[PDB]
Amino acid sequence: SMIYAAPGTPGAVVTFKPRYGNYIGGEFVPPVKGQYFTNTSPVNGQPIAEFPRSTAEDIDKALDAAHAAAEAWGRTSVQERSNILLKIADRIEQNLELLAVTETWDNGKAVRETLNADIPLAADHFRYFAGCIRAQEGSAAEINDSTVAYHIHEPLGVVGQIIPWNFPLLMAAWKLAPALAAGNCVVLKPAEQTPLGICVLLELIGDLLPPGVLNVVQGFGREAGEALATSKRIAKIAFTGSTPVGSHILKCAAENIIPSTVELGGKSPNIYFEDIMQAEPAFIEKAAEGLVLAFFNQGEVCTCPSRALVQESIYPAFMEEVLKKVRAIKRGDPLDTETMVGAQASQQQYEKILSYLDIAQQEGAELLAGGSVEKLEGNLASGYYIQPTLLKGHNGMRVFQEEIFGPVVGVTTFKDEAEALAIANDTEYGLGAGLWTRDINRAYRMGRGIKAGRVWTNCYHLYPAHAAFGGYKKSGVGRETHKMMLDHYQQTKNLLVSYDINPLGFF
Amino acid sequence: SMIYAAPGTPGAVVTFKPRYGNYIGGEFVPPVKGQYFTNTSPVNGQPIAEFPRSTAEDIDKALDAAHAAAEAWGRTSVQERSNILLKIADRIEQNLELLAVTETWDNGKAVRETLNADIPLAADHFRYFAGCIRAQEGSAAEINDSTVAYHIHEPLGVVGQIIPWNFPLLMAAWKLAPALAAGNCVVLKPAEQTPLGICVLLELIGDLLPPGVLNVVQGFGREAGEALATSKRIAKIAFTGSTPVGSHILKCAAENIIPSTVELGGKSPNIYFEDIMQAEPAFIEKAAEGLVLAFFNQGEVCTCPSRALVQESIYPAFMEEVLKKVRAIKRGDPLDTETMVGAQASQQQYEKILSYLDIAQQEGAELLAGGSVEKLEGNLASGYYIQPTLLKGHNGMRVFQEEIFGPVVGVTTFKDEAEALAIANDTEYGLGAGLWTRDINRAYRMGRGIKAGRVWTNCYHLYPAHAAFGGYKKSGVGRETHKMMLDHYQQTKNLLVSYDINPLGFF
Repeated sequence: SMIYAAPGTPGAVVTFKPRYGNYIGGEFVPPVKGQYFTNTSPVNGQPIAEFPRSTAEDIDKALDAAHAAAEAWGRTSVQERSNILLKIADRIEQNLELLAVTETWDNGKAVRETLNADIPLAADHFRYFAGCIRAQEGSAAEINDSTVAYHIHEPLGVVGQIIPWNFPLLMAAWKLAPALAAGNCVVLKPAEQTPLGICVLLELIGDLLPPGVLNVVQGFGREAGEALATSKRIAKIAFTGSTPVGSHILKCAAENIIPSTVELGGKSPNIYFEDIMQAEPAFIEKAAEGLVLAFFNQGEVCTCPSRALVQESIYPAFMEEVLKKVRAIKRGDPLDTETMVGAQASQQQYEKILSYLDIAQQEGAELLAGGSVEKLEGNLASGYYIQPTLLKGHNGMRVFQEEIFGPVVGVTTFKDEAEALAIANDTEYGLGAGLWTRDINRAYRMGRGIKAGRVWTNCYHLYPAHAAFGGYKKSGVGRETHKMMLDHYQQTKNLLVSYDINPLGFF
Repeated sequence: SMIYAAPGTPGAVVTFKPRYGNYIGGEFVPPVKGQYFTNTSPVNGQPIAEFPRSTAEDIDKALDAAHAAAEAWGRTSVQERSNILLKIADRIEQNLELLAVTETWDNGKAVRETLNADIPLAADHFRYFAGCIRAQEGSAAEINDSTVAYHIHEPLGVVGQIIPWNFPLLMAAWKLAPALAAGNCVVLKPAEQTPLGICVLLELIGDLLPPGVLNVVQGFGREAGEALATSKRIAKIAFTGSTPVGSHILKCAAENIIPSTVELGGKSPNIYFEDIMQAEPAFIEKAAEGLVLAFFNQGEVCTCPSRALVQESIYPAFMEEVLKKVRAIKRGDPLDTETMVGAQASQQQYEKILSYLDIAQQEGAELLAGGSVEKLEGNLASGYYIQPTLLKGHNGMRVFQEEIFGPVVGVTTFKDEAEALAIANDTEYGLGAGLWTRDINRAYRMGRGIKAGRVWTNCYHLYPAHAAFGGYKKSGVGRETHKMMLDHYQQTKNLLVSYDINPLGFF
């Protein structure tokens, strides 16, 4: 351990400003209408700072800033843009404790996740895409002796990006790094629940970017987010969040015939076949861990393994390993590295999950662990903490069908491979899934039989760069965290060149 | 010279059936409601045959067939699917004369276009995509010693495709070849203006595919096309046609969160710099051809170069070579190989273009050639023929801005390169462009300066496989005629496999 002092107290690593503006054209400026909202820490509900309640007039200032710099930025050489993303990565590493403490206070999640996952993965994402842009190549092929097709990657120009609250800085990196590597200017709209981290990041890296290349407008999704999603001045929209707003985003994109990438929600089935109980005892632990991992980021993960599928024959013996670890979760101060499960992100998310616990009970869901509030002492009492919940039921329940987006896992049993496949795909989502078995053939079949974008095999919650992350079905369109991302933030210009100086006989 | 006899006459290569059904589950079937519309030849206005006026009940029957065959088809090995497409291509070559005459009779375009471009290019698309599926590879990268990322291309399953009338069979190949190569079953809705070609193609090639793999539903866009475009049972929609309907496809696709690709319309600028007048006499002539090439397929091409941009200094001398060819256009029987410009596709198309000529005169657009009907003798009088029109005006006119989709070219002058590029990009479209210059550096600048998906340089109207074809701006989303499409007809399955046992210390 290490127990970081609360921000702005003696020994604190960071003290936040009382008021933050938007970042437009290389500067922090007030909103046009001078309107502000108050943000609060979910760790304890105490005030943090105010941030602009920006209106459509602020989007257009950033769009003016982005467009002015678009021509020069898209022209900056591959080497130079890459080096800039390398400089951003270093800046992220150098301030690991400051960034993680800011994220944890803003988001509420345990600090040990921000130190070991969010911030290091964020730095690497800039490292990864700076690297991939040096290797990217267009194509040149001979159609014949006198006809050559050339394909040249070109940036789209100005792109709108809206990121959610459950990984504010890491979701920013998921989108800023490839779009910037591709030579685009960005208008970025952070979640009104978690605006603080991006501001602190911009204070650290702003000088590394040309003016107007990265503009960040704070505000609300139905104000700033709406003005951004319908902007006729963006060449592409990108959105991560809840399915109803995504469906709308794709409609906003449809009206203007612009590319769109949307990553939405999921109901991830975590599948444990019977042979795992016959593996080494250490493997058994990793699998039981892989189920408790559903409480990672307090279950506020779009690929949260919120559906546990365990084969009947091993269910009695396996859950006994799972429950040993569920009871071992240390709760408490999120700035305490020992705390394994932090606060829910907001009061709205906290209340939404509590309504879902009650809904589980009316459908006969048997409570196996948790199921209510966790009343932590001290300043924590005003925070938003819920107990890790393990529920046993059947896939046809509402709690097995709808994304809760909290530390709640449904458990059910299955008989054979075919039914395991049937329960896994009997969802409208298809973002993630877990699969635990040692039969090489079973691992492959289920791996391809499941209709999910990612199948973690004998692990869970690994989000490395260089692995495509995206949804089937209603889970979304497009892939992230992989070099294929670059094709989403660029268009292919085909130069079809004839070197013959005579006509083709049509005249 | 050679004059193919009209279908059903002595010596004709083809005699059409009086009534055709849909093709579903390996059979030709009537519509459920037994309702038919009459198809007529645009060469002469005379009836051809009756075709199903299919309703949503016909859309859903074919979707029932596609899903039944979806699992077995998607599992067929790369080798087997490839070989099947090679046999389809051969079947098209073996019947080159028969199908091309069908195209000409159904669509109206000159036979020499169906013989020398459309039909061979369709055959090559199947040869091309059979080839690209043999080369396709997923990815395999080690994230570390015990973490390996796999990406596996997987077919989307059942896909809807809707094609227009201006290249009935060739647009069929543009969509059928990659989707079938990718392992999808297809429900295809052809333009009710040109239903005949698909049927004749299916009578020749249907047997090569398992029942329910290729299903074609004939009907009207707002009836059958609507039922298909809004189907909950397709994993992707694919559509080529008019821009307002494209946005709607993108709306309906948004409703169900499915990937979408749309080719839309264009107003393609053909730019002629002054140095061409200093090249060899053969180059000059090829350039004059490239402007007259706008009358290819009667100007009924989404990338038709209907906007000619000529540098002021050479305008008088260049246009006289261009005018030399415009006057030399042979007209007559579309089945006459010597006939260079055929009939418009429909009566609505014939009158829609005439409405734009009326508008052109009232806007001060100066007539340099054509401008009225093409009054052909014999039975051709009941056909739909319009004169090749060269108009002089300025880019701000309506005829220079809006898609006419006919044998109409606007001609304008410019002073310098900067003005040439500015006029080139003063359009809402971005499908195609032409560029004529011998300065290697000027060719590159404008080549990347134009905001169109394709810039033909010192050529025009080459549509080879292995060259990306797709739109900027309101011209569309996605690319065609290139192997990069396969990712539009497949989904990436990421298997993230850990080979380390024991737990990772979390939870």
